[PDB]
Amino acid sequence: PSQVRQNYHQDAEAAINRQINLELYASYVYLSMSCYFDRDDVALKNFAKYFLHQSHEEREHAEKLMKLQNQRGGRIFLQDIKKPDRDDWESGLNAMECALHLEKSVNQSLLELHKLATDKNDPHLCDFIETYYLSEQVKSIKELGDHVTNLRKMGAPEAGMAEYLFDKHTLG
Amino acid sequence: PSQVRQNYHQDAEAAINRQINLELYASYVYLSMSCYFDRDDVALKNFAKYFLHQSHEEREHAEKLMKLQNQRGGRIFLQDIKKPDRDDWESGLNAMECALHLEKSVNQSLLELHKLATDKNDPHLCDFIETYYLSEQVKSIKELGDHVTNLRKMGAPEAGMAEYLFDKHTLG
Amino acid sequence: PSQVRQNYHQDAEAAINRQINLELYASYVYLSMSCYFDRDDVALKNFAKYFLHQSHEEREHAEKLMKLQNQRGGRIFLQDIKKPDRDDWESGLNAMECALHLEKSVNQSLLELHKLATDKNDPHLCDFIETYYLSEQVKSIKELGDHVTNLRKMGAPEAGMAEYLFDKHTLG
Amino acid sequence: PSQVRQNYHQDAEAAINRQINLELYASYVYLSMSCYFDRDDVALKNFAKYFLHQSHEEREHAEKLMKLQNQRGGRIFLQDIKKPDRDDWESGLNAMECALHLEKSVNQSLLELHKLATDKNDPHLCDFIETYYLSEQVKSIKELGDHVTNLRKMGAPEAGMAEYLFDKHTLG
Amino acid sequence: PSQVRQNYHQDAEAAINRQINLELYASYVYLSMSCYFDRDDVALKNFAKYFLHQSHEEREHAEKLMKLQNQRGGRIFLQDIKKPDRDDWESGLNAMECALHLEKSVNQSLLELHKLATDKNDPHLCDFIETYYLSEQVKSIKELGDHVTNLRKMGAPEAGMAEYLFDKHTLG
Amino acid sequence: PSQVRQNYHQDAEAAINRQINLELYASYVYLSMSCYFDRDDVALKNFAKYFLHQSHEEREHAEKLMKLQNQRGGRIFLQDIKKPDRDDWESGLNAMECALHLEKSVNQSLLELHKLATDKNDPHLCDFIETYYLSEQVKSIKELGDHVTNLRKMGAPEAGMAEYLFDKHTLG
Ligand SMILES: [Fe+3]
Ligand SMILES: [Fe+3]
Ligand SMILES: [Zn+2]
Ligand SMILES: [Zn+2]
Ligand SMILES: [Zn+2]
Ligand SMILES: [Zn+2]
Ligand SMILES: [Zn+2]
Ligand SMILES: [Zn+2]
Repeated sequence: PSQVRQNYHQDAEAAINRQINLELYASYVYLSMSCYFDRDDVALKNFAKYFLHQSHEEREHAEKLMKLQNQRGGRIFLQDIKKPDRDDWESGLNAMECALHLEKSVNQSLLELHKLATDKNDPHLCDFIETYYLSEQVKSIKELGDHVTNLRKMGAPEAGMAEYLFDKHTLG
Repeated sequence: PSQVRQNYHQDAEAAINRQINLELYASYVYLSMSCYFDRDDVALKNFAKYFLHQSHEEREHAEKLMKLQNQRGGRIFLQDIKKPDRDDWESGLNAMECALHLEKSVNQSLLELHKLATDKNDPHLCDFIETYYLSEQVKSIKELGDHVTNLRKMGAPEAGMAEYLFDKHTLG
Repeated sequence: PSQVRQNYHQDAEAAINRQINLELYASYVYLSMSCYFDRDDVALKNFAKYFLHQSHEEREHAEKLMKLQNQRGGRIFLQDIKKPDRDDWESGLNAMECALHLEKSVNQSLLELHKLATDKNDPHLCDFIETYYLSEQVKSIKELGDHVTNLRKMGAPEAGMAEYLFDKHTLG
Repeated sequence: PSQVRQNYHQDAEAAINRQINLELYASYVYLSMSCYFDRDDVALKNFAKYFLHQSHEEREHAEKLMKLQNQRGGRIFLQDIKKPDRDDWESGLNAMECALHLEKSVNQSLLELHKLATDKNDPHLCDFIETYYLSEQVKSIKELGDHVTNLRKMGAPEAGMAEYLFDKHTLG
Repeated sequence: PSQVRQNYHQDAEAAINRQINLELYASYVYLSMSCYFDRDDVALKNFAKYFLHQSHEEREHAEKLMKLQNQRGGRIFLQDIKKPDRDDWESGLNAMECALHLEKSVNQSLLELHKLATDKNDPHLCDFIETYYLSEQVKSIKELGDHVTNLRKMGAPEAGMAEYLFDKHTLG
Repeated sequence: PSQVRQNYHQDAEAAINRQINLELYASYVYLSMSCYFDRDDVALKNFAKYFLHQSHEEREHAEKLMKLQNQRGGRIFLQDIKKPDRDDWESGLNAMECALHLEKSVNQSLLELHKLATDKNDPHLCDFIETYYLSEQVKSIKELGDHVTNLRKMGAPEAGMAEYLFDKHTLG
């Protein structure tokens, strides 16, 4: 056992490693979205900027989970980062909806991780999750829902000016 | 065909996708090294800082390659980022030697990519590789070789103060 | 022979003169586009500003080729700058598509010139082209492709607000 | 008819297009002279700087005429820019004398253009010419005559230090 | 083999060592020229300043080639720096012409070195040469050709005021 | 005889030429040492920095001796700069000991030169040597002796951390 390990369950360590992988996967998916929006035939530069920022934030979340794992005496075990479900995100609205789905799944993972930490009476893990991940996930989900709502209202994807003006105004 | 595609061969596109994957893998391996050095039983904070910086630089290299793919009209196809070869890097000297090996493999990949771009008479791809990746890889390999040499001379791994003082002086 | 002439083939000199003429022609075409967009019945001031900037950049590129010709001991031979293929560019989308075509032709000429310089084993000419012209041409082609894509999606030319809003947001 | 056009005769529009071409040609001739003086076997850097400045001024004059054409509702019709009368300008004195001849021909063109605008009772065109082109051409012709006089007195072209010292002193 | 050595041929290493010696020799020749022009019986202070600057630049070029040799894992082997072909450079024009010849020989050496690096498919060596040495050599050769041309026209060496005024104006 | 020559014996001129050559040789040897310490398998960056500084100081000494030669009306005669005694300096301690030996030999040459200048009753040459070279040589020899003493005490070369820590602390 690590000399710093205290009130850290093996299940908590495994769940934290799984969350690390899921946050790295979310970063990779956001990177894919950014790449798609940097294409010449998509050409939505603020969409690409937004999703690159999301990718970097998800990488920061994974690194924070790594720091937590190390601070608690748990051992980080990295896995293959699976490729995103697709490379063609097909629209700004569709990419925003997929980002909403991704952040909802990340939130669900964080929620079951918090449930696990509460089962093991690991108050530091619970506080870490609810302080650094749950509030940020709620904010991200709300922002993505706002983006999806505004894009749907403007008429995206059918309204070709909707995605462009959302790119200029909301994402610029 | 992309409207911007011109003098960009399918083989070059595939090679750049493979290079993007390899740069992402190198970033992941550097992240693993940083995680290992952030452990309480390793506790080399400047080693972890160094390898986190390397991970971020490799991620930036992958992002630049994807920007290149989009600029040339090629389509980025992301793959699974494979798990690093191991999670326990066993020493500062061993981690630096593995980083040397990784950067030499990345350099070899970039070199065969440049060879391919020269075969296809793609001067822009060749210049991009040369100005952004080959010089950087040579600098990284030379720096890692210096690190390995200094750690070996100091007595690492067996000299327990060698890695600590390398951490404080070279990496501080 | 010029006292500075060294490893500079006559064919390289002729190709550089032809590139000078082509870049002067591109400057002239961009000037025509700017003039068209300054018309009262077109009245797209950021389109005119964009194409005037492009004409000035192409003139700078021609002057850089002139400086290269003189630096290598080659003699600059200027030719008639042919008038642009049209004076009425009939839309912002059409002008951007024609600018894309023009920059792709300029890139093709630069690629042929680089191929020639590689055949004559003129490394300085190759480095000059790939350092000052190939990357800039790739960037210009990618930017023009983005412009064309955004204008097409917005609904240009038929969507009369598409060109106006692109003028205001992308080009402003 | 253009919605802004009024008191703008077709002959005035044609004369303005001809002046556009003539000023573009003057810019091209100044470019040729600058190129000649940037040669290694001429090596007169302030002569080249002076004639590049003249080329840019003539380009600005052509663009101002373009702006005038558009402001008046006339349509700019661009023509082939004929190559300069020669590529070897044979001396600093000879290039200065040819620049004098060129600016005097440009002024003569502007004078017959002003005569035409006066015959057609186009006071705005007359004012435009006289405030932006006639005084500028008189100043340019006087400066070129001063340059020619000083170079002739110094002993150019035969006095090889005359052009060098004029380059350093008058043009530096 | 060096731990950093990768895609670095023995012939490339030998050619780099020869170029190091050639750049040190060029620095030594420029030092000789500076010494000659600092003499009381020639006493051209800006000529001496110019050639001392050239000597220091050639020394910096040799040091950069040394850094390249070490970065690539090649071993620097220094040779005797041969004395300059003569100690009396006989005039400002003669020294400028000899400097032109020296820089053209250095350029030819760099060109055959680039040919060698291209034969061995060493893209990093080719890029290093073309970005740090070929453009600088072309600029130096053009500048020296300009100097020789201006000195020849001014009347050097026979015109004793020519070298003095070139010293004051071009070199001051 | 130079118009400036006065109380400057031919033997003093020859001795100063020999001293210029010896200072250039010392600069070359220091450059070799710096190159050795910039190698990946040596990787002592402050040792390389120190010896590069020493080579630049020795080059300044040679340049100042040549300025002295020219001020006195003597003619500088440059010779081949002999290759350094070896390319592999095999340790920081060994390189510092060889630098001590080199500076002691340079000091002995300067002392012989001062003895010669005293024999010829050349007070300006004696003052020049003792003002710019003897004090500097004594300081350099004392500093090199301190470096050698500290390296021997620390346990260099066998103590592999001795050279590293001397690099970081004394030379950093
Ligand atoms: Fe709007
Ligand atoms: Fe003067
Ligand atoms: Zn997250
Ligand atoms: Zn990389
Ligand atoms: Zn261009
Ligand atoms: Zn004009
Ligand atoms: Zn050089
Ligand atoms: Zn010295």
